[PDB]
Amino acid sequence: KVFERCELARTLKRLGMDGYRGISLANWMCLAKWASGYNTRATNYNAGDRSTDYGIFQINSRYWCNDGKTPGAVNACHLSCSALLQDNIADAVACAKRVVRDPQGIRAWVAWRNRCQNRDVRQYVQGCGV
Repeated sequence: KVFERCELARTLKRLGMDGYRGISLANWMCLAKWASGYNTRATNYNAGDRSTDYGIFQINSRYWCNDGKTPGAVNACHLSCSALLQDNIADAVACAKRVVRDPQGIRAWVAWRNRCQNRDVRQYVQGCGV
């Protein structure tokens, strides 16, 4: 599923993402936009280390979810990577909250550092009623 911008913003708010570990909804929106284009089916294989990023938040198979084919997998979210390809993002959200409980927080995602950090991200939530 490819979410519409405001549809996703409201969904994330309902799921408790606004202000989670000090991270504003706009920051989460900026991440989803650049990581997957708000697409739950997005996958990207990293040939170099043989890991794959899954779903709307592009969560990596080495540290967070298990796909069974990634060497050195830890499966911190205790979830099958398959759960991150559903139209329902409840599982992706639960796992994204786990990622940010580590000290690095949202900096764990390069996409956020490259496209969102130190920029004005208010645009991502404007007019969504959140």
